[PDB]
Amino acid sequence: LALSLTADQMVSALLDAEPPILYSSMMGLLTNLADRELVHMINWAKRVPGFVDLTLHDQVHLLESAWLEILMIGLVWRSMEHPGKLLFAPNLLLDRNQGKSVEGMVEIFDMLLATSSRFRMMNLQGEEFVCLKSIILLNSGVYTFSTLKSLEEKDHIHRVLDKITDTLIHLMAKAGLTLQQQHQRLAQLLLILSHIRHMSNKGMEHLYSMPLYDLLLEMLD
Amino acid sequence: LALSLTADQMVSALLDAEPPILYSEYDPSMMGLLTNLADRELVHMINWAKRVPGFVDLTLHDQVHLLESAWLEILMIGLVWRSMEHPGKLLFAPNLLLDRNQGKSVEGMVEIFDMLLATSSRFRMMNLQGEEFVCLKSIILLNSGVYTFLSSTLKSLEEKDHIHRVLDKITDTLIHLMAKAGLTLQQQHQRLAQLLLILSHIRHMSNKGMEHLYSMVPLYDLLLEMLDAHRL
Ligand SMILES: O=C(c1ccc(OCCN2CCCC2)cc1)c1c(-c2ccc(O)cc2)sc2cc(O)ccc12
Ligand SMILES: O=C(c1ccc(OCCN2CCCC2)cc1)c1c(-c2ccc(O)cc2)sc2cc(O)ccc12
Repeated sequence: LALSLTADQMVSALLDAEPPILYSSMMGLLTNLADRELVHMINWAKRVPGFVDLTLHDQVHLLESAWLEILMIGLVWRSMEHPGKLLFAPNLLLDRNQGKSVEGMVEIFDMLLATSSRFRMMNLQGEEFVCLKSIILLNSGVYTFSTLKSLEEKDHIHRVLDKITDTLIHLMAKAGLTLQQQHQRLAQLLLILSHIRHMSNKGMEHLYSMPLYDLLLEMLD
Repeated sequence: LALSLTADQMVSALLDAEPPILYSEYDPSMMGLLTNLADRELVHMINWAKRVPGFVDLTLHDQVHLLESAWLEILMIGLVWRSMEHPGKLLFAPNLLLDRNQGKSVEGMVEIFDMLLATSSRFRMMNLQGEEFVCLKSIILLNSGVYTFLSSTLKSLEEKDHIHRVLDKITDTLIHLMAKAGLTLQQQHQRLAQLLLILSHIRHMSNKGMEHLYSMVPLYDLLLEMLDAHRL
């Protein structure tokens, strides 16, 4: 059970669950990439402690709400060592000028780059990244689930979320930050999740300007 | 100087800065009432923003960018605060208390109405304190538009560093309140996380709100006009 994992077991479990880096006119290639990444995201999600404990429909609701944020935080994480570029795939590395080549995408491209720089600046660690990605999955769809079962599901989510918060703090203490630094960095990282939400919402409007439930359900069952 | 404030003075300053609760303005359509209401609160939001420690130290341009990004999240978080004691209802104004049946009559509104309601539920179940609320509303102002700053110039980096120091101060202030309420360190870090994850929902509701309102002078120029006082 997720609730009885230590901090180290949480980290280890999330690190093990990491999906592969996939390989790649542009929207064709990006779409093809993302669609293939989704199949592995579902697999990753089944390994996030606590996630399989939820009902199938709740599982679907969470992925339905979080999938683009998850693709974007992975994007932003793999683009950290490539200032001014987004590493969509090891063979698809794109600059803002290439992003301009698509109607509607420069502004989000620009948001994506800036997030990547911010991760670089904070020197985001891999262990921290996997916690953040897990928080997105469990948090993004949660408030948009009055029934008896919903009470139970929400309670479980907020206990797993609390476990992940403990894990982030443990990581920051091991690294030798002061208590004050720990809370400050925790806060810094969580506020970044709000930008990621923002990019995802703008991403979706952009994608829709050119049903997923059934598809996740098939993949999840 | 905002960076020299203690947690208690930070809190006192934020409580003092609180805007008033405005009334809806009508003889006793719904979107007209809501719009007139929101437009009048905007004026007061600018006064509040100037009173948030650290905000006026920024350039006019950055002040306007932060508010252009965050105004609707600020209207929504206030609405959610004032609706906490009215389960199933949104208290837009003491004279405009709406249930979801009434939000359904405005086309496209119900989904966001429900999200606003669930946020209010969450605040109530968490026992959100007034002091936590004002700190969260400040975080929204300073954080929402922070990663959409155009410039990478020296001035810009100074500005962003100042903003991040002020956000850090608010984090210390939140943690201090939780320590004063007797939470263990673990409970403190847990509740801070729960609070900040709610902001990501507030962001989401604002985005969906903006899409809805766009389906119903440029805002940048309006805020500019308001924050740009003369001293006559
Ligand atoms: O360009 C994309 C993308 C393209 C198609 C797409 O979905 C097509 C529908 N599919 C059917 C059901 C499931 C999805 C998703 C993302 C990407 C991004 C994007 C960046 C900027 C923006 O304006 C919008 C989208 S970020 C990103 C990251 C990755 O790792 C891969 C891909 C992209
Ligand atoms: O209904 C509203 C609202 C109406 C107009 C509006 O702006 C009209 C344009 N003006 C030009 C210049 C700037 C704005 C903003 C909010 C509200 C909300 C809303 C809730 C659900 C939703 O689907 C969308 C909007 S939440 C909220 C909270 C408050 O205190 C007051 C008002 C509302």
